[PDB]
Amino acid sequence: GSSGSSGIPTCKITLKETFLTSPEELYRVFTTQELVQAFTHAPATLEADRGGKFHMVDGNVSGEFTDLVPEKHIVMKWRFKSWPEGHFATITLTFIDKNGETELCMEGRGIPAPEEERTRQGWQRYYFEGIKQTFGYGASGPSSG
Repeated sequence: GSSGSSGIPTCKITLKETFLTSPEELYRVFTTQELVQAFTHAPATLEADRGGKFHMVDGNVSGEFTDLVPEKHIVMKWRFKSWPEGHFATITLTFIDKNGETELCMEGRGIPAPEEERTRQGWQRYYFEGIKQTFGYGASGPSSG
């Protein structure tokens, strides 16, 4: 290329979707291996614990729990099985109460630009798209999100 820059480029994946379930509920689907292997239908290994390891997509997506707040928010790493060495993304999820639904505010920063698109493309497809249908925490009709 024309521009010269050292290191690897990255991007941010800010996804804000709502769920037709209470925080405490979704608070498990993300902190419960089993629940994960349900919406992922693939060999997933989740360990609810500060520093634990969460694997999904048949061992294609792994990470590590950095912070865990009571039905409040969750901060962990996110990456693919084809990502560079020691290269993860800091993802900080948040569960909000809307009196029936839960607004999951995902904030990922550090996703490889080269895999940026791919990431987001195959991020919710399993994260939400999977649960929304699996557990039935999805809505219908067009919204002004």
